[PDB]
Amino acid sequence: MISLIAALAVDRVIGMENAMPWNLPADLAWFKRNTLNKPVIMGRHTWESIGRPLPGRKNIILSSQPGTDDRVTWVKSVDEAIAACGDVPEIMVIGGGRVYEQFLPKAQKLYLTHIDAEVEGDTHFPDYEPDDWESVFSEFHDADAQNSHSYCFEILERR
Ligand SMILES: NC(=O)c1ccc[n+]([C@@H]2O[C@H](COP(=O)([O-])OP(=O)(O)OC[C@H]3O[C@@H](n4cnc5c(N)ncnc54)[C@H](OP(=O)(O)O)[C@@H]3O)[C@@H](O)[C@H]2O)c1
Ligand SMILES: Nc1nc(=O)c2nc(CNc3ccc(C(=O)N[C@@H](CCC(=O)O)C(=O)O)cc3)cnc2[nH]1
Ligand SMILES: [Mn+2]
Ligand SMILES: [Mn+2]
Ligand SMILES: [Mn+2]
Ligand SMILES: [Mn+2]
Repeated sequence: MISLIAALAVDRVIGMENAMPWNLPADLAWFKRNTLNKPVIMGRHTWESIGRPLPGRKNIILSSQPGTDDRVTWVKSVDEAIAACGDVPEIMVIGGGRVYEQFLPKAQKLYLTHIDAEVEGDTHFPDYEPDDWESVFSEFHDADAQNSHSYCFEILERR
């Protein structure tokens, strides 16, 4: 099973200048809990944005060009990325925009954080047909001293 996990600001913005400008520790904790001990697939730009391997996960990087770091697994196509995960129950695709576009048709589950923040950005999460997805979990949180915006955790499953 393939799942996508992302955090979206207003208008589905996910990034600006290869960075995420907000800081929501609660959302990073949610990301870690839902990805630990699973393989994660990312594109090369997101790998450079993160800057280091994510511990406790098999890190698979999509790039057309040879890898430059043997701490992670480099693959050259979607089918190769899936094969490199092996026979696991759940594969997590962690972006960015181009990678999300390619895996969305193959995904059965979306883990979305909706952040109440207006961000000028240059990368967006793909348009997804709402009729195709059922919301199976949602949890709203007001802003607090650690998290400066309100946010909504949602899990959607393909109908
Ligand atoms: N808010 C969130 O949840 C979230 C999550 C992830 C990322 N982001 C943000 O998203 C932005 C990065 O997104 P992006 O769309 O620019 O880049 P991306 O999807 O991370 O990376 C695209 C790169 O991945 C490689 N790639 C993708 N598909 C491939 C394929 N089928 N075969 C081979 N290589 C492939 C190519 O690398 P080569 O040019 O090396 O071939 C391509 O240029 C940043 O702002 C980051 O902070 C946000
Ligand atoms: N829900 C969600 N929120 C995000 O911010 C997010 N970000 C990305 C891409 N960017 C990043 C950047 C840093 C780390 C990272 O360092 N994660 C640590 C958290 C510990 C910490 O730095 O506080 C990890 O171990 O997972 C992960 C993804 C992909 N999916 C996401 N999904
Ligand atoms: Mn092929
Ligand atoms: Mn198999
Ligand atoms: Mn949203
Ligand atoms: Mn806000």
